[PDB]
Amino acid sequence: PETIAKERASAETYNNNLESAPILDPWLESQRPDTPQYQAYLHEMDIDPVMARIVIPSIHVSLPIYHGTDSRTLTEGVGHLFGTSLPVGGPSTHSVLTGHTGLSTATMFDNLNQLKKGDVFYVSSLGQTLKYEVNDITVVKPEETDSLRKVPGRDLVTLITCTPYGVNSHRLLVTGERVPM
Ligand SMILES: [Ca+2]
Ligand SMILES: [Ca+2]
Repeated sequence: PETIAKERASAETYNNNLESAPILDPWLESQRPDTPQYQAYLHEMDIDPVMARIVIPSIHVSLPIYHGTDSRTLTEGVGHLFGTSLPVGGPSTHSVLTGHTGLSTATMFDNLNQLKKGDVFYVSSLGQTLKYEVNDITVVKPEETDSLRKVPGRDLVTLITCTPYGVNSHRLLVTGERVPM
């Protein structure tokens, strides 16, 4: 501090050099990938072991966010989807945050299905709190991934979980859009 300013500018550079690609379901793969790009990614937002924090007050979710969506990570908190924008907000960014439903030994994102449009969440990281407002809710098949892609000149975050409870045949996608306070 403020070396947290360097970390943020690098994060924003990351988002801006981020190249559109296929984003696979978070639950397809259970292991950490092993690639040079993934290692490069591990270096972003790495001051603390927690990448960021999310609070969805109206469903009492207050959780840490970590790099990746391997099975160990999602047992520990909200996992961030490698391939999507880092959660530092800003333009032409779409950050995808992943959380279990049904783990039982931890609630995680069980109650994502109580959210509706106009509901609010906040993503804090690198000294800065981002307010998002929910403006799209949508159930979907695991392979149906198109809606996790960058939407240009928009600042979006999607919370994704499995649904329905105990069956996980689909995915629930709650998308919020950046709102200034
Ligand atoms: Ca760094
Ligand atoms: Ca995964």
